Amino acid sequence: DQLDSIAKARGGNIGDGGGAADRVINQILTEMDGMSTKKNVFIIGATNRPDIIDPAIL
Amino acid sequence: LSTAILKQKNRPNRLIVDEAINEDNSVVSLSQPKMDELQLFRGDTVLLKGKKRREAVCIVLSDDTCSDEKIRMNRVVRNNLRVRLGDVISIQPCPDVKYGKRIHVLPIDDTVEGITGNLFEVYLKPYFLEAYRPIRKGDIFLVRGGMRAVEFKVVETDPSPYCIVAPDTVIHCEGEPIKREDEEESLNEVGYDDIGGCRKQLAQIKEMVELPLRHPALFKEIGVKPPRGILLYGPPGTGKTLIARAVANETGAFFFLINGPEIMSKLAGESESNLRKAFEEAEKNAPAIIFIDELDAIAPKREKTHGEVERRIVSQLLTLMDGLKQRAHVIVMAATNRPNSIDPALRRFGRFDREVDIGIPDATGRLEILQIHTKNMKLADDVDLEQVANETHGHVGADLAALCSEAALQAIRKKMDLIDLEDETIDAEVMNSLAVTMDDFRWALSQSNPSALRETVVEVPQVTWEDIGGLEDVKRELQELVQYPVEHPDKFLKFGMTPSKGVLFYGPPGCGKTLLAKAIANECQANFISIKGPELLTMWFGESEANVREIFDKARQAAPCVLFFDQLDSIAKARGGNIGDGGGAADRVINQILTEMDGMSTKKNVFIIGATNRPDIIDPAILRPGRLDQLIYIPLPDEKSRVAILKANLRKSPVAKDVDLEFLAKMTNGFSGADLTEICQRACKLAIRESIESEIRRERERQPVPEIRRDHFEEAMRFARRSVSDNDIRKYEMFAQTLQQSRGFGSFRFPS
Amino acid sequence: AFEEAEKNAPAIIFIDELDAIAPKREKTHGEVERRIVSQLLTLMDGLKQRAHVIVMAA
Ligand SMILES: Nc1ncnc2c1ncn2[C@@H]1O[C@H](COP(=O)(O)OP(=O)(O)OP(=O)(O)O)[C@@H](O)[C@H]1O
Ligand SMILES: Nc1ncnc2c1ncn2[C@@H]1O[C@H](COP(=O)(O)OP(=O)(O)O)[C@@H](O)[C@H]1O
Ligand SMILES: [Mg+2]
Repeated sequence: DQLDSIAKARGGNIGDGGGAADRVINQILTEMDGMSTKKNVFIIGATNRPDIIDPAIL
Repeated sequence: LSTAILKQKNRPNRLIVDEAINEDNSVVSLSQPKMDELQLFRGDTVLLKGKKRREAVCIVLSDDTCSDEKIRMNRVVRNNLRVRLGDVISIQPCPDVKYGKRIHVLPIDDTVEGITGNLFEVYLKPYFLEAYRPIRKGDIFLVRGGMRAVEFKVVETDPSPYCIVAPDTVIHCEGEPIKREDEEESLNEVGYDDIGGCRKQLAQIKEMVELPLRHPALFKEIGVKPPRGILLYGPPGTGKTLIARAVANETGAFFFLINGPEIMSKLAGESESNLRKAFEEAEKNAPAIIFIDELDAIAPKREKTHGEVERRIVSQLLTLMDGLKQRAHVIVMAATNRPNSIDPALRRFGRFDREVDIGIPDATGRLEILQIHTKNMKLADDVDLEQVANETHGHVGADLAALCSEAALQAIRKKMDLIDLEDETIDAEVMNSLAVTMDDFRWALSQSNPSALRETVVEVPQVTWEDIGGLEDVKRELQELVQYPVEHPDKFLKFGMTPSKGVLFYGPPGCGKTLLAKAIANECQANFISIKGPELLTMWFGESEANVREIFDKARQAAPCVLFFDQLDSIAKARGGNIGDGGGAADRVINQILTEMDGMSTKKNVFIIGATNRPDIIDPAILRPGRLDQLIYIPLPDEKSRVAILKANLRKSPVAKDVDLEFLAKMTNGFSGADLTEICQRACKLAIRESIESEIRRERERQPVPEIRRDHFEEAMRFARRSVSDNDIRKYEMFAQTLQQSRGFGSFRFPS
Repeated sequence: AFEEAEKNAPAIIFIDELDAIAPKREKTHGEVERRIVSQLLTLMDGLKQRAHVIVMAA
């Protein structure tokens, strides 16, 4: 719920919590599609403003 | 079917305790029809069972005035069975009771203080002479005689535990005198009745712990094993330890208590050694209940715990609960404030497999707690416990007990000044004069501090609806929105739709937006939490949003609670304002607020009120119905409202009849509530120098007037100015106009 | 001491330097002071309160 909070285009600000916000997105990217076998896990995201979401996630 | 254990049904043996007429300590009276139903004969001996596993033996007789559902017995048997008038007991025949060979009885110290005569001849011989009184080990009976009645405790019988005191039975009273405090502890033993407000939780715990022991053959036939783990979680002071003690006392099990911090040991291997010793002692004392206080401290998550000792403690606990060797007939209970801090392995089946939530007491629950705590105390006719329960919005059972104790102390303070204290003993008249009244309880309420929400403590401005002038429509809607869901839950259930819980106040400064909120805190019987706008924000990365979750979690726990946001524009914004707002932290706080107000969680009775000054910058998602659905515009007071504002401020201060409040309102076209109040302050402040001159004139003649005149008002109006400029006014007027234009369909009517 | 105080009712028990005999239980390197604190708790729960004796400490 409210996916736009953790999903961001990255590089939005020079300092955003020391880069932890951009680093969380990278961790999310590998979990959805990385070098591991896919399971029956369905990811549903409800966003209110989808224009700020990272293009890699979509 | 969840409350199947709480229910009871009529049975022939069940009999209501009734007052005695002529019954002594050894006989009971039963009506003839039920004696025929129970096939009991007059003069037969029967066994009576009471609460907390107390047994008594008495002779059954016939009484034509006794009800078919009632049994007559004196106060001695009632104390023996630990029951009061109206309680339920079971009666069964007690055959094969033989004549006693030797019985040992010991008197109570407080009944023999100053008694030096031979106890046997004075008390025991006349009491047992040719009476054939049936007695049981542990029985307490009172015998009249001598200068003072003396109570006795049956400590030994032959045969045991049932015997008849025959003429040839040897009766001796030598031995150590019994101590009053020890008997008082057993009398005041915590039972299921002492627990109040946890009917469903008590039901679940009963079915899990006590039901398996009572009917084990049922579990053997159904071919399953009862759960052996209990996890009680709730706010501190809620009564989890008291529930555990009551369970262990009423059920024939030994209560063993373990504290988390004291288990901790710096030495390697000592802590799990202590755990093993505790479990072995509990196994020795079976049936037993193991209770662990603060399981979260002793057993955190192993992956997140850097300390080796705590991890080894968790592993030892896991092995103790489950392993190759299965523990039998042992129940482990734990109490923790935060259940999620416990290791996930400890939440598995077979080890704390069931978790029971002990929530903050309800209004009726806290009323029941007050009734339980005040049963021993003396209560006047003036006092109403329901009023005390209503005024205790967020108090917990421990807080209620402290409140009662402090109020009794306040009664002592009331009576201390009467005594001159020079005497070693107080005169009996002052002793009888002392009593507890409602005023003591009110003083305790003023002094006491709730523990559910000691963190969110703030002074109460103490504003009343009479203080606020005008806004009659707004006053009614605010009162209805809080009172209807709580006072009439069934009305919404009948219509089948949930109530609205969102209000936003927007208007020019000084028009009473936060004044209305302060009046809500007093009149409503709901908790009130006030949040200053930027109070929740934090420098750290994820702690700004963690504060938002904590606020909404506390409000959910203390439901019904009113969550008031002052200057809501500070934390709520249109999102995407700038990239320098803490690296998107301001945007991220809004998203956390959105989920808390309306997400995938059950909606509790939490009402959110926001007082914003500039509403156009607020996020449109916040103003969506379901989060803040009612938008109320608080404008500059009109001529009718200004008269009410002037009258409201002036009711307390005496005024001259010559003053025309209506004329002031007409000239004061654009003044707000604060601007008028400034005129209120200046008028009283003016001529205060003349007030000293008046009293100085009194001193001068030895060696200005309660009502404020028309003249005082005229001077004050000279300094009066309008704080809210016309340019500011237009901004609020435009926003309210958009709402009317957005809806369309002016004067909507269904077609005929 | 407690028994003698109970005998000489009314009595006042004053324990000078209570923190000395019973420091913080967690901040201890020995079981001796821990058992001191535990026994003190047992006796404090053991007060009669019908013998009208109370304890104070500084
Ligand atoms: N309708 C009113 N009746 C009585 N007093 C009022 C009224 N409106 C305002 N006041 C007075 O205004 C003062 C403070 O007003 P208040 O703080 O409630 O204003 P507000 O509209 O919430 O403004 P802001 O958002 O700038 O804080 C108090 O002295 C209060 O008595
Ligand atoms: N449901 C309740 N009914 C009656 N008394 C209660 C209840 N809950 C708490 N109390 C009071 O709280 C006091 C002890 O609180 P305790 O149970 O030790 O808190 P915790 O649950 O945090 O251990 C007791 O004196 C008891 O009277
Ligand atoms: Mg305000």
